[PDB]
Amino acid sequence: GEIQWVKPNKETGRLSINGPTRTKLEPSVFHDVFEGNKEPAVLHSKDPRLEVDFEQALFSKYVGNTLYEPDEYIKEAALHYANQLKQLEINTSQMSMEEACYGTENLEAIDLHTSAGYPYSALGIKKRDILDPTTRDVSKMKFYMDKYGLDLPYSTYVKDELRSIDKIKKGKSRLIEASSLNDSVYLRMAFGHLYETFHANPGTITGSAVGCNPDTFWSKLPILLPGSLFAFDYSGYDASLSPVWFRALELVLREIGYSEGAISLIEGINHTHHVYRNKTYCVLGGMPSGCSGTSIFNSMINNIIIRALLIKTFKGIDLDELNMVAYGDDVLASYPFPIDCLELAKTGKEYGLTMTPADKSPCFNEVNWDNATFLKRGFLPDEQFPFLIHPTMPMREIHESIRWTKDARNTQDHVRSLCLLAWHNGKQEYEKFVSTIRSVPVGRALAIPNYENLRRNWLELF
Ligand SMILES: O=c1[nH]c(=O)n([C@@H]2O[C@H](COP(=O)(O)OP(=O)(O)OP(=O)(O)O)[C@@H](O)[C@H]2O)cc1Br
Ligand code: NI
Repeated sequence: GEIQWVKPNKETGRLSINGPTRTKLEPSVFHDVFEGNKEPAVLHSKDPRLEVDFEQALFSKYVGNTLYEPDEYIKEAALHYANQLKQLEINTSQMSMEEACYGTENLEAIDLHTSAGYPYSALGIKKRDILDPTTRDVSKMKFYMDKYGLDLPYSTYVKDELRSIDKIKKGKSRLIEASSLNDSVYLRMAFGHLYETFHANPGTITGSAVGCNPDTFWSKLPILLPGSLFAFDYSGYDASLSPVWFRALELVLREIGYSEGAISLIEGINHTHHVYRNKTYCVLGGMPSGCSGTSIFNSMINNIIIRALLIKTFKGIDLDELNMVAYGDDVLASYPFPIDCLELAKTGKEYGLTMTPADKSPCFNEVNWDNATFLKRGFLPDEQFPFLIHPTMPMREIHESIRWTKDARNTQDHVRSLCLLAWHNGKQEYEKFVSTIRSVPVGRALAIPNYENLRRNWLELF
């Protein structure tokens, strides 16, 4: 990804958002009860805690594009993953508007709680004005789609979220880059069935863990990834993807039987316009970050990357014996024998992708289930039933999260949510958590769920 040009809104004629540049995250009742050092992210250019220029720090994620066109390694990788998909028999025919907007059993309805994007968010029009789940009416959508058309700019804004104190100083906030409701609807009409099958089939056929339920899916992973595991963290994955990866995704999409009309929508993702407050700019390469109607494609592209890195680093490596799942940038993969992570990372460097192995370290050793991280979570076999695997969210993260709130009226719900995460760390850990909560009068007034009861309901999921 790389910005091509920037122009002021006055020049382009694009509507300005505002924004309401103030954090909604306030310290919660447990702020000083628990330990942590994460504050709300930097929202405006004038933030007192800034070390650098904010606006230019924001866009330093676009490291540039190295390759524009698939070489022989990328094509072979795209074909293998394409071939592997075929067994899923993905329905390539356009999904109706009604289903794309209001949901099926394997595809969730468009979230009515997010902004509708350009120009709706700028015009005060929100999704509730257009969509109604009770009526399931699409005529008002077709109307607004008629009015504004497709290929609209992505309304871009800073994500109001907790960040490390280092990222606040260095000004590395994260952007929500939201597509226009119009393009969401159209994209989901073209690829809605693909999303459906993917959602319904987390695992090694799809190569995806998108929409999985870590509570149950965790136990399936050791079986789905036998032999020697490998994994790593990407640095700025989304913005580091060059147009080559979108080209390779087009190849994959064509090979599984998509029309050219549907396939031409991928260029609208590769080459994007954005509006950030009162300046508009053009991005070539790079996956738009904000929304989730982009998660599946990221996971697919990652399935291409991993394959393309393997066959380029190791002559005559066997792609039929690779197993992987990806949720965006996050990848868990395995192979019959171990793989040099530092050699992959240098092959990835050729394609403009920053990779550092998930450890210290500076590499794998060899990274198996004990230290294995996926979707932040670790993997812990159940004490009594070792074949059942707990997803372990690190207490470190849970502590950071409890110390802040966006709405003070939501302390009960927010805590329960964290408890549903916490207990997987074990009975000893959970007691220590709940007692620190009950270390304060407000905590003792709360309905904190019982350990063995939580375990009970978990067992009943198997
Ligand atoms: O709303 C959102 N949700 C979301 O999951 N991302 C995801 O974060 C990634 C970029 O964010 P980092 O830079 O904070 O973490 P990294 O690990 O990639 O870099 P470093 O930890 O080495 O600094 C992107 O590749 C997206 O996949 C981005 C946005 Br925006
Ligand atoms: Ni452009």
